[PDB]
Order: sequence, then C-alpha cells, then structure tokens
Amino acid sequence: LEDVVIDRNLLILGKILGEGEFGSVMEGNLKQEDGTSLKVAVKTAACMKDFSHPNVIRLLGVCIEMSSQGIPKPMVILPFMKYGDLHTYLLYSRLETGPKHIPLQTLLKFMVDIALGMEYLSNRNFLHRDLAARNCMLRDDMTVCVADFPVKWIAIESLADRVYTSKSDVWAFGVTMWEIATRGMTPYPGVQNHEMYDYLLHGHRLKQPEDCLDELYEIMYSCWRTDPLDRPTFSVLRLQLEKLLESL
Ligand SMILES: CCCCNc1ncc(C(=O)N(C)CCCC)c(N[C@H]2CC[C@H](O)CC2)n1
Ligand SMILES: [Cl-]
Ligand SMILES: [Cl-]
Ligand SMILES: [Cl-]
Ligand SMILES: [Cl-]
Ligand SMILES: [Mg+2]
Repeated sequence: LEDVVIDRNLLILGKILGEGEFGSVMEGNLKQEDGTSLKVAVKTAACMKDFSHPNVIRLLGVCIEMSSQGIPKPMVILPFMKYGDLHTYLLYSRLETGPKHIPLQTLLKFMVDIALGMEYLSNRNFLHRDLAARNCMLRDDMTVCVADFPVKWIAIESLADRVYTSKSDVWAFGVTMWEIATRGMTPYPGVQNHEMYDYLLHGHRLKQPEDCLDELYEIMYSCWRTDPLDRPTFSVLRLQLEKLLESL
C-alpha cells in the first residue's frame, strides 16, 4: 500500500465531527498536488482506493502519525460531506428551518444512488457488512454514496450463523429503503433487539409505511425473503427502483 500513503505534513487536523468504532472522526485540511487545500474527514485499505464510483465514498489516502512516545497512530483520509449522513438529513426534513419536505421522487433517487453504489461493490465481491441510512453520506450535489465498510439490519441467516454474503447486504438495503420511506423511523417499532431473531423467525417483517406505494413496498419486501437465494441482486433492485421512478 505504498501508493495510498500521504505525507503527514500535508494534513491539518481540527475539531471532532463524531465518534466511530475504534476512534474519533475529525475535520481537516488536505493540501493537494495542485497547491489547493481540500476539506476532509479523518478517521483516527489500499483496495478501497481502487474503488471508483460516484455512489461510493472515495479514499483520499492514509497518514501515519508517530506520537511523543513513538506509538504509531494511522489515519484514514475521507472527503468532507457538509450535508452529512442521510439518516440525519431525513429527520431534519421533518422540521422547519431544515431542508424542505422531501418528495417521493427525491426519496426514490436516494434509494437508486445506494443501489448503484452497492451494485458496484457487489460486482467486486466486496461485502459491506453494515449498510444503513446512518452510513450513507450526502454529497454537495445531493447524490448519496455508501460508506463505513445493529441487530435490526442483520439478515436472519446472519444472526443464526456467521454466514454473510451479498444477499445479506440486500437485506440491510431493504431496511435502508424503509428508513428512507419512513423518513428516519427506527426499524421494528415496539420490538426490542433481543426479540428480533424470534420475531423474524416467525415470519414477521417490516410493515408498510402509510403513504408508501404498493410497488415500492414489494421491492423492499423482496429483500427480506428467508432464503437468501430468493432475494434479488442489487442490479435487479436498482433497475426496479429506476423504472418505478420514471413511472411517476
Ligand atoms: C462515514 C464516512 C465519513 C465521511 N466523512 C464525513 N464528512 C462529514 C461529516 C459531518 O459529520 N458533517 C459535515 C456535519 C454535518 C452537518 C450537516 C462526517 N461525520 C461523521 C459521520 C460518521 C460518524 O461515524 C462520525 C461523524 N463524516
Ligand atoms: Cl494537525
Ligand atoms: Cl443539513
Ligand atoms: Cl421517527
Ligand atoms: Cl415495522
Ligand atoms: Mg458509522
């Protein structure tokens, strides 16, 4: 990975934007090769840089800092998304001052973007393992891209065993569609995490939102079929969403 590494001097770190897993995420400035500086986010691997898709977050590079004691502390440089995560954006839209009421057309486009992003990763046999609205970021052109690659998002087979495939990502995508259609509801209202396995095992699934089209609910429902092989691929789901969108 001698290609992805960036000189520490080219990076300036600022405030903390949020906590994530095993370390804090911070704002920063990255001086580029063209002399200009770019706003970035820094998580305090080489294959991710090979990823290239407008609906997938790009790796800008990584830096390694040596602390006063010589302890190494690696840092992952990612683009700065001022509009933030999609999950939070959906909730803000429900309030005044925040963005306007997001129409169905725009909501579907969010789903398409995510489907396009996953289609790209699925073709490279890369598993996401944590797809959710909170892990989808909004770019300055208001297009969505997947990032950050949780019991209520994990597929039924992935709970029973440690088996995980693209069909598991499809399951989580179905839930993400539901978050979007409901504008940020927590999955399975009235159901607690420790009850999820028995809840799904008994055949229960996420219920249809009030103003959600039958055609749309059919798409997301197909993601939750018990047998992973019965679930459609991302390339299928993407075209279904696209056709449904153009029909409006
Ligand atoms: C998950 C991929 C990280 C992408 N980088 C990034 N960019 C911007 C923000 C952010 O929080 N902003 C602009 C504030 C929103 C104002 C509307 C950001 N936040 C992180 C998201 C993921 C979380 O684990 C830590 C905070 N990340
Ligand atoms: Cl710094
Ligand atoms: Cl916002
Ligand atoms: Cl809610
Ligand atoms: Cl539900
Ligand atoms: Mg996260």
